Amino acid sequence: NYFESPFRGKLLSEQVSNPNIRVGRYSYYSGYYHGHSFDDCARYLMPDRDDVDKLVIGSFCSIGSGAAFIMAGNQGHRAEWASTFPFHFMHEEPAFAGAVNGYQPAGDTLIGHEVWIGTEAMFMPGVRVGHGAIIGSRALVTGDVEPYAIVGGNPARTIRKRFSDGDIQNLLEMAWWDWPLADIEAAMPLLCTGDIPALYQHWKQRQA
Amino acid sequence: NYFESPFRGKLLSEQVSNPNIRVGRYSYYSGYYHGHSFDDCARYLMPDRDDVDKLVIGSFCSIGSGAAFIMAGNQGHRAEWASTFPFHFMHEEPAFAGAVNGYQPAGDTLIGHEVWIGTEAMFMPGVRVGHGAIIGSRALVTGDVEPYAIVGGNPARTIRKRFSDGDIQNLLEMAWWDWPLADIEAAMPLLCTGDIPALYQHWKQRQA
Amino acid sequence: NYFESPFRGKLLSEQVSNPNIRVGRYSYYSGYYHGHSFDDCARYLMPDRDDVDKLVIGSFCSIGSGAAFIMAGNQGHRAEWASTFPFHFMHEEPAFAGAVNGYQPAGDTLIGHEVWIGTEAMFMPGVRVGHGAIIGSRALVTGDVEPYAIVGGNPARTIRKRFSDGDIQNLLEMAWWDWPLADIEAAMPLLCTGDIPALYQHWKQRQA
Repeated sequence: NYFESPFRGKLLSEQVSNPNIRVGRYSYYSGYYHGHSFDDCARYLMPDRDDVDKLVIGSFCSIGSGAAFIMAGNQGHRAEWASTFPFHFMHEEPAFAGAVNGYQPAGDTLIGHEVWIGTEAMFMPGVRVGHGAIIGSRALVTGDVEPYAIVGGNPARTIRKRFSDGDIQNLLEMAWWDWPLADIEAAMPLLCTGDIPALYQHWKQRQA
Repeated sequence: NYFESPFRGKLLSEQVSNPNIRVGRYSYYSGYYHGHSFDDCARYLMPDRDDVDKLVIGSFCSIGSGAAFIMAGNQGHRAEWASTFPFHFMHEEPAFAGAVNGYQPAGDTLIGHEVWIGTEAMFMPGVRVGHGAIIGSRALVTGDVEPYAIVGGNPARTIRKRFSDGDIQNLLEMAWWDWPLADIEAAMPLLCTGDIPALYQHWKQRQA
Repeated sequence: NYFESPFRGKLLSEQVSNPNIRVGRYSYYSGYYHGHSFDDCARYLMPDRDDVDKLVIGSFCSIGSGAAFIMAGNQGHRAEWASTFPFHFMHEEPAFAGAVNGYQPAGDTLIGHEVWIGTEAMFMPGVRVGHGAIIGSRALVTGDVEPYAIVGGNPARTIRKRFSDGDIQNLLEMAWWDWPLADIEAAMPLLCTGDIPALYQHWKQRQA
C-alpha cells in the first residue's frame, strides 16, 4: 500500500510519473483503499508517446480513492464500422493484416482547478470538468461538466451548481487558485465562508 | 485472501475489529472477490475516536463482496464555502494555518435487520437502511431506505417493496429477528414462505 | 499481474479454465488494471457442478478490464419469503436445520458474438446480450440486450442501435463471425467501413 492511512493522502506532484500527466499545485490524491499511487489512475496512458491524449489536472484538487481516468480514445474500436473488433491490433493473425487502424484520439482530458472528485468516480475519454465542479463518488462522467456544477450518477448529471450564476462569474474572474500564496493566506479567513461577494471585495481592494 | 471460497463467507462477529462497528448476530459478509475482511469495508472509520460516527449493522444481514460504507462525514470538505479544499488539514503549509475546520459529522450509518446488500453496493455517509430492505449490487445509496424496500441504481431508487403495506406492518410488529432462537427454529417452516399472515398467527399463538 | 501491459490483452481461449465457461474464437480480455485472468470474472461459478448455470461468450468479443458476470442465480436468497437469509446454507447452526433450499437457477448467461464490453461493466444473473451489442463501462446490465444495441448506465438502458433495422437484419443474416477465416480476410476491406449494404453484396456474391 502506497498509503499509510485512509486519512492521509499524498501530493500529485510527489507521485505522478507518467510524463503525459500534468498535475497542478496542492492537488492531492488519497488512495489507501486502492493502494496504488496516482499514476495507475490514468488508464491506458502511454508514458512513451508525445502523440497521445494527455490528462491535465488543475491546482487545489482533492481526489478520492480509486478514481479513474479512461484514456487512449476509442482504443481502435469503431462502433460505426461493421465490426467493433480491433483487427488492426491483432498482429499474430496474418489474416487480419489488411485491417485499417480504427483508432481515434479524443482530446486531452482536462480537470479544472478546485475539482473535488469522489472515490471511484470514473471519467470517460476527452471530458472536461470545469473549475469548482464537484464529482460525486461512483459518478460516471461521460461529458463536459460546468464550473461549480455538482454532478453524480451513472451517467453523471448535474444536480445543481454550488453558487449563484453571478457568484460563479465573480469567482471565475478573481481566480484565487492562481493567487500568489501570500494573498491566499491573506484572504484565508474569507475562503472559509460562502461570502463570494465579500471575497470579491477583499480581492478588488488588495488589487490596489 | 481472507476467504477460502466464493461460496463461503464469514460472520461479522468473527472478523469485525474496529470498535466503532457494531454488528449483530448471524449477519455475515462474503468478500472472496475483494479479499479483505469486513473491517476494510468501513471506509475512513477511526478505530481511535469515540467522537466519530459509527457503522451499525442489524442481525441476520447477508452482505455481498466489496460492499463499502463511506464514513467520516464530509471529511472536512464544505461545498458551500468558496473552496472545497481541506486547507485546515494541510498542516505542512504554514500559509494554511488560519484555516477553520470545515469538518462536519453526518450521523451514524444504520443498516437494519435482515438487510440484503448486493456486491459492491456503496453507501454514502449517514444513510439509514431499514429492516428487510434489499440493496441492489452496485447500488449507490445516497439517502434513507424504507423497511422492505428494493432499491438499486446510481443513484439508488426504490423499485418496489417486498410485501404489502399491511404485510410489512405485521412483520415490523413481530420482529422475528429479535426472537429467541428456539422460536426462530420453531417458526422456521413459515419463515421459508411468503405467508406473512400465516406467520403472524403462528406468532400471536406462541405468544400465549 | 497476469498481464504485462495495459495495452496488451490475452485470448479467452488461452486463459479460461472453469469448465462452465464456453468462450469463442478470437474473443479477448485485457485486465491489466484488475490483474486477474479471465476466470475470476465469472463470480460464484462452480467449476465442479454440471448442474449449474454457465457463462457463454460468443466469438470476436473485446472485453474490458475488471468486467464481472455475477452467477449462481439467487444464491439461495428468496426476496418473496419472509426472510432473505440463506438459513439452509448456514450449516453449523443446528436450529436452522429444517430450512428449505431457497436457491433457484437463472439460466445460462449468454454474450453474443462481437460484444464490446466496457471496463468494469457488471452483468446480473441470466442476462442475454445480443450480437454486436455494446456494453458501456460501469454499465450494470440487469436484463436482455438486443443485437447492435448500445447500452450504459446503472441500470443499463439502450441508448441507440449501431445500425438501421434493415442494416441489422442483413448483418444478422450473413453472420460474418461464423465465416471461414479466408472469407473474413477477403471481406476485410469492407469490415472496416459502415457500408453494411456493400458488405451484404460482397457476401451474396462470394456465396456463388
